[PDB]
Amino acid sequence: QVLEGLDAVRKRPGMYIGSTDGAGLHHLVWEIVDNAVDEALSGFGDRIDVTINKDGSLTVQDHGRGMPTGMHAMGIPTVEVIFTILHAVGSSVVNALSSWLEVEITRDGAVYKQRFENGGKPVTTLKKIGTALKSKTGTKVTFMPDATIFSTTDFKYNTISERLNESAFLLKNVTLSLTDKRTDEAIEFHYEN
Ligand SMILES: O=C(O)CCc1cccc(-c2cnc3[nH]ccc3c2)c1
Repeated sequence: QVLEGLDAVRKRPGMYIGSTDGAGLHHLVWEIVDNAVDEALSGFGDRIDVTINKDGSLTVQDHGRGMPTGMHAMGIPTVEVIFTILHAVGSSVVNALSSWLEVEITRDGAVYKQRFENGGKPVTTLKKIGTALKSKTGTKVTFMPDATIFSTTDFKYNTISERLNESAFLLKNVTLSLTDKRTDEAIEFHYEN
């Protein structure tokens, strides 16, 4: 396995997300949502909340275990390695094709955050920003797709709604929600079994 930096994704985005049109834009959403879904499939977290923010960014929040908060080699946070090294893998690809991205992790009574800008360059380390109840766990990822890469940066409520509905049906017993702050639209899906 040859590891690569995020420049490899930015120079050949179609290789990783298929295209740079609306289909490619939404593949970014699928990658972030699918990580939360995978956690829930393993029994960690029973709701996944997606928000299309007023500024055009998108947030996915889950209540899974929380991504690793520890260190890799050289005092580099494990989360930074996940978001900045291409193991060519979804997280790093989204970061590469975003003008900014924030990851917030809650676990063990602490809330941590790291911010990346301009195609995934870290502008902070993983820093403790606050506290929470010891029971509270989860990951929140917010990203702004890079307008210099995509021909459209407009997330489509109906497209995302449909995908989240399908994911809720396949998962069972997990609530998926979508809120659009541009229009105030909102919906929730949950299938009991
Ligand atoms: O605490 C441990 O030992 C396991 C940690 C642990 C191990 C593997 C995966 C996760 C994890 C969790 N939430 C996530 N949300 C999106 C991706 C993602 C990954 C957390």
